[PDB]
This record gives sequence, structure tokens and C-alpha cells, in this order.
Amino acid sequence: GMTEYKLVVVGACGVGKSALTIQLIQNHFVDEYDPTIEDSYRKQVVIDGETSLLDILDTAGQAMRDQYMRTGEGFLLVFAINNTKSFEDIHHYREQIKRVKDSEDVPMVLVGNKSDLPSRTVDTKQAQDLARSYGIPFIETSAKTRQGVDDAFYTLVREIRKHKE
Ligand SMILES: *CCC(=O)N1CC(NC(=O)Cn2c(C3CC3)c(C(=O)N3CCc4c(cccc4OC)C3)c3cc(Cl)cc(C)c32)C1
Ligand SMILES: Nc1nc2c(ncn2[C@@H]2O[C@H](COP(=O)(O)OP(=O)(O)O)[C@@H](O)[C@H]2O)c(=O)[nH]1
Ligand SMILES: [Ca+2]
Ligand SMILES: [Ca+2]
Repeated sequence: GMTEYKLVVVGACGVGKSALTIQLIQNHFVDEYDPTIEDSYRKQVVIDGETSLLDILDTAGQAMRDQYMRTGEGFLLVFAINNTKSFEDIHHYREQIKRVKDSEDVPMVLVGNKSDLPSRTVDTKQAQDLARSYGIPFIETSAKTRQGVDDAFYTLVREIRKHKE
């Protein structure tokens, strides 16, 4: 009966939801993943000395969403730093989560993915400011280089712990 955390990764098509999830678990960068595959992925982690099982839903669908959202304990809000629309979508993802959870206090982390890319359309400042207003952590990640990937998920677990403690 080990501690489990139900995590849900959300965000627009092509932001790197699958790449982040697979990097975390497999330590491998998928250069392309079938965008129709929605599945749960398991990971055993130790975070600040506490061992736990992560049950991570990598969302892809475009019914049972309400249920995974309802049972989800923490949400990774992923955008890509070279996709302004994906950043604008964040607001709506957050709103839907609050709506179905019927709670203003839901563990979430804002993730700006593709930090390895030489060009970007979303400033760090913009993302930092948004996260500041939401009162949630902001992490820049690269599923390719692995920069910040562990930290993004670990930070989400720490937010879930705070919420429960
Ligand atoms: C290319 C395949 C892929 O990765 N994806 C992600 C995208 N699928 C979803 O976003 C499914 N979805 C929705 C559906 C309307 C799109 C919602 C939702 O109800 N939102 C509220 C309205 C809204 C959202 C995002 C952008 C713009 C919006 O309206 C202006 C979000 C979802 C909420 C969550 Cl928490 C998760 C998911 C998967 C989701 C195809
Ligand atoms: N350069 C770079 N490419 C990435 C990164 N993360 C994902 N990608 C690529 O962007 C595309 C979309 O990634 P994917 O995980 O399928 O996005 P999803 O639709 O959100 O699940 C794929 O070609 C990935 O290889 C990243 O951190 N850096
Ligand atoms: Ca995907
Ligand atoms: Ca907060």
C-alpha cells in the first residue's frame, strides 16, 4: 500500500507531453510519438527521501476525461516556448481543471518545454509572471536534453504533498 500520486499531463498538441513523460520514465528522448496515444505510465520515485509510485496520465484525446481529471491529484500544465497558442491555452486548461475539481486549490505546475531550441516566441518573463499570478511553480524544461524534467514532476509531487499536508 505504498504512497501513490495520480499526475495528469495536459497542454496543446506538440508541446512535448509524451516526450516529457517518456524522458522521465525511460531516460530516452522520443523524436516523435503517435499523437493519438493516450495512456497511463508508471514510475517509482524517491523524492526528498520518500518513496512513491507516480501514476502519470499522458493526455492526447480531442466523458472519461472528467473522471481522470476528478481522480487526478496534480496537473502539469505544459506549453512550448516556440508556440504562443500553446501558452495561451494554459489559461483554459487551468480553468477546466478548477471547474471539474470544483476547487481553487488544485496542485499544478507550469512547464515551459523545448528550452533547448535556439528561437522562442514566449518570453520567460511572460511565463514567470503568469505562474506568479496563479501562485504556482514555473519550470523550464527540455525533454530532449532532460534539463528540468525530473524537477518538473518532483515539484508537482511536492505541491501535492503541501496540499494534502
Ligand atoms: C495532438 C494531440 C494532443 O496532444 N492534444 C491535446 C488536445 N486535446 C485536448 O485538449 C482535450 N481537452 C479539452 C478539449 C477542448 C479541447 C479540454 C477542455 O475542455 N479545455 C477548456 C477549453 C479549452 C482548453 C484548451 C484550449 C482552448 C480551450 O477553449 C478556448 C481546455 C481539456 C482540459 C484538460 Cl485539463 C485536458 C485535456 C486533454 C482537455 C489534443
Ligand atoms: N527540441 C525539442 N523538441 C521536443 C521537446 N519535447 C518534445 N519535442 C518534439 O516535439 C514534437 C512533439 O512532442 P510530443 O511529445 O509528441 O508532444 P505532445 O503532442 O504534447 O505529446 C516531437 O517531435 C518531439 O520530439 C524538447 O524539449 N525539445
Ligand atoms: Ca502525445
Ligand atoms: Ca499556490
